[PDB]
Amino acid sequence: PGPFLVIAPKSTLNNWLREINRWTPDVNAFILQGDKEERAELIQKKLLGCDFDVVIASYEIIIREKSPLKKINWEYIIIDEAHRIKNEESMLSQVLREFTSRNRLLITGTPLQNNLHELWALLNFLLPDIFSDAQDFDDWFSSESTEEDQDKIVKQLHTVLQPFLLRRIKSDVETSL
DNA sequence: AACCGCCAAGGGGATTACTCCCTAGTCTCCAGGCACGTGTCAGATATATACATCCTGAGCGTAATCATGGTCATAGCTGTTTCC
Repeated sequence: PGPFLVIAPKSTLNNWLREINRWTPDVNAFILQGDKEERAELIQKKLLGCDFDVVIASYEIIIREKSPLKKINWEYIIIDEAHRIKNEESMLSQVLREFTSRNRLLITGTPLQNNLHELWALLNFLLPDIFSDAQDFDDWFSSESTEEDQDKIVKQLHTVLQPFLLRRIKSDVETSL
């Protein structure tokens, strides 16, 4: 049981704290909310005191709290609704390539929205030392064969990501019928 | 209610190529506009009167002030009454 970092949109920080209490009450988590002073007593007392397991913050708070969070090495950076990361220049991306966690569990509700460029934008922060490349990934696959429309080289895209990534749909396993 | 991040997409600023026709240089030409004489008029000049206007009281009005009277308040005196 160690240091954990999870991120939720402002509207959703209640739910994750609510569900963690309902299901596994043994984990120390905070909703890191409040004012500049009201975030401080969280910083020095509990966050600096290493008196927690997970920390629930918002999109901007981590940017507001980048410096007091670097000094704590993490286990995962749990990223719900990972849509702000679609842009590499979205400032949240440059604040997350700076933290040092052993694993980096990105989470989403919907997959990539528009482009292959976007796909490895999610993918490049997953295993950065492996790719370390931006346009190399792109012209390697050449955008679903945008010129020849072979639509068979897409199988190579699928074959790497199938044992590297997991999709399930509601229609298959209803759970709601 | 500013700040700051964020988000996508037209929008027009940039760049490249080209074409061309208008302005430049020359050159031929001439009358317009600038120097060059000249008279006449409208500003300058020189008084005289009409008039405005300021100045300082001629006087007049107005208020401020002192005078003056009346009136009321209070004090003093005495007459009345009651009590020993």
